[PDB]
Amino acid sequence: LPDSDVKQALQAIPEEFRIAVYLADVEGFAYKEIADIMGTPIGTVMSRLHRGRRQLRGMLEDYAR
Repeated sequence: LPDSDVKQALQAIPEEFRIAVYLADVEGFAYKEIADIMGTPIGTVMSRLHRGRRQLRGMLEDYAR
């Protein structure tokens, strides 16, 4: 999306969602591999990705002057 102003949006999000989002959307990991990394049910990984992307969307919307 924007610049690596991303590390900075992401850091504004709770740790749990932030890691799911970084791993999925910055690093390109598969939800099943992220479930291994995080040691959580894949369905938990998905729920954090949704909450996490929800917030994120909320920021780049604000970044519409």
